[PDB]
Amino acid sequence: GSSGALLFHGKIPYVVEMEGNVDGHTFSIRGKGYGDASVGKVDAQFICTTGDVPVPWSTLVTTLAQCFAKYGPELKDFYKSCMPDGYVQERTITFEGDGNFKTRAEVTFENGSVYNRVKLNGQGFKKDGHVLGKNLEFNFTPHCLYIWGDQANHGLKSAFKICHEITGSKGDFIVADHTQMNTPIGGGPVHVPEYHHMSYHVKLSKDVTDHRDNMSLKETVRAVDCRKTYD
Amino acid sequence: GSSGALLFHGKIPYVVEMEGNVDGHTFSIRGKGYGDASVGKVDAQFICTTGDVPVPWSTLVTTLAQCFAKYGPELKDFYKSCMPDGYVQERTITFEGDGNFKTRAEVTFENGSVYNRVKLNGQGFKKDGHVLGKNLEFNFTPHCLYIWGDQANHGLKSAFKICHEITGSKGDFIVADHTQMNTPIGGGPVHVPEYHHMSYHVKLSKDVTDHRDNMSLKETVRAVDCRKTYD
Repeated sequence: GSSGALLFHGKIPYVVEMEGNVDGHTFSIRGKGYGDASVGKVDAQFICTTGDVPVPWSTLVTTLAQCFAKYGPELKDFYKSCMPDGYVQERTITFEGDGNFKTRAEVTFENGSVYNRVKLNGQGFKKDGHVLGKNLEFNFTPHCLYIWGDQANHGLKSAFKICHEITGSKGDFIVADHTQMNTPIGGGPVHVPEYHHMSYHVKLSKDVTDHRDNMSLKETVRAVDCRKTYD
Repeated sequence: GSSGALLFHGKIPYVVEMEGNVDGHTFSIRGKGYGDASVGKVDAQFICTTGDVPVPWSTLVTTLAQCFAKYGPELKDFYKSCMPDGYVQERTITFEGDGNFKTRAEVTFENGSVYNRVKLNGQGFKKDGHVLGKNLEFNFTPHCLYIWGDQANHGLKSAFKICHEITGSKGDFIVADHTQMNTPIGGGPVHVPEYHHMSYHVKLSKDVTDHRDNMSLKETVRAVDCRKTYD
């Protein structure tokens, strides 16, 4: 496919810088791992350098690199066609019965590696709700995303749902509703996608020997040509 | 396995009884076809008896039988487990920047035929919007549903998105946000579900010899064990 896709052969380091503010509580996070797009794998470790995180780690997972997705020859790959100059990624995330997050990322290739530099602002949460009351499990369900093209901006649009399990229930979930849009940083030719889906499977872990608040993960991510494979 | 499921071998006939009211306009639709649950397929033809539908046909498809889905041995099949007595299925459907549908349906097994009898009420639409203005294509995309358990009430919960393409844009979509709850009608024992997904692929047609406002469809539907398949 694209000449940007040349940069993703083999395993490549991944570096994350996040700044956050949820109803007055501020915090910074740093992450380090790798991605291998030939199989759609991402493996990474995260630490909060400022103190404790003010919300459950699972609500931050979607904001903490769709360029590592396994894309076959039959679909256009927007994310890698933008590389190395990169893309801006923006979301609004709205919690069932509670507040919302707004996010803005720059995702680029620099110095042999992928950088995700992202800012998060949270507003309108209940002080006794599941979020600010830290009442959600340290785990994660499999998801399916919807993706299509915006020919007017030579970009990408996406809409999906994410489920979070309630601490002290078993099989009761709230929903975080996701809307998203992506725009190129450079002015050069890119690949604008057509309608398709993307599967995610995430597993979370921790390390008790590190005294800082922490989280690790492993994920598998594939593009799905659903106009053909759901027949 | 469950006693309901044996009612489903081979082609089983399907009847639909639907009434609507969207801001001033009452209307009725009657449908007939069959479903074959061993391959997950459904065929059916629809007529509007009162005149022309006052919203585009695409917006009505999800309201117009999840008992015809292909379930393999590895997952609990709630819909089939309820039969022959049936279940109640209620939804709220909220359209991006416009109004909403509330629907209440009863789904039963009677004389070797499945019956879907359903009521729909619509409120808060704009006269110049894509819905009341009728400005959406006569076509459909593949979708993916999330399904889980509500043990407390021996019931089922579901949440998901549906895309509708805007006429005269090309490639741009509006989203219809769906929430759903199902409750057994009878008293027998049933299979409460666990977290899984369900795939859909739908194709619309017309019978152009016929003078009444009309629509046909064919569909493939299957349950998905995502905790293993997404790995």
